[PDB]
Amino acid sequence: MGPVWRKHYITYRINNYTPDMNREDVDYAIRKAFQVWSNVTPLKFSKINTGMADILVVFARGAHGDDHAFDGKGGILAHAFGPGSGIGGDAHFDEDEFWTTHSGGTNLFLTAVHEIGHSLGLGHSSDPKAVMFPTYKYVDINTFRLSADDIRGIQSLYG
Ligand SMILES: COc1ccc(S(=O)(=O)N(CC(=O)NO)CC(C)C)cc1
Ligand SMILES: [Ca+2]
Ligand SMILES: [Ca+2]
Ligand SMILES: [Ca+2]
Ligand SMILES: [Zn+2]
Ligand SMILES: [Zn+2]
Repeated sequence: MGPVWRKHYITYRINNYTPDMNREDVDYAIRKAFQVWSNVTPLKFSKINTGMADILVVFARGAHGDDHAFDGKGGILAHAFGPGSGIGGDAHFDEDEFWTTHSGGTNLFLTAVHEIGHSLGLGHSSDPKAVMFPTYKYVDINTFRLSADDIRGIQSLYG
């Protein structure tokens, strides 16, 4: 298995906020995305507002300091680093996308669930029902669930 957090208590911080959405709606999407994974593992997530966090959530465009520049509107939507110090764990969202609460543009919650999966150590899935399948597809958020493959994947890393 690839890198995992060697602890079950994991912190996150939102570095900055997309102007595409209201701040409250970003906070909500991210909280809900962590909750998806917390609900199927022994992992506990704590949001910090200031200071050192394990998982930094970042909205940025183009070349943004890591060796993985974004590519403008479309194409790559987001990427994340597996567990580790510093940039390890961090989840970055391409600001050249239009982030949304809904089925228009790119749904932040669904994208964040996938990215946090990477921040926890998951790779891509070959199951098209898995959130870790590497194509963005809107699905009804109120009825969203991890697939059996996503749960196998994350439980193989933690618990
Ligand atoms: C549901 O969340 C997704 C997040 C990013 C992408 S993506 O298209 O940017 N992409 C990059 C990636 O996997 N980042 O995590 C896949 C791809 C082009 C292989 C697709 C789906
Ligand atoms: Ca980090
Ligand atoms: Ca892009
Ligand atoms: Ca944007
Ligand atoms: Zn990046
Ligand atoms: Zn991915």
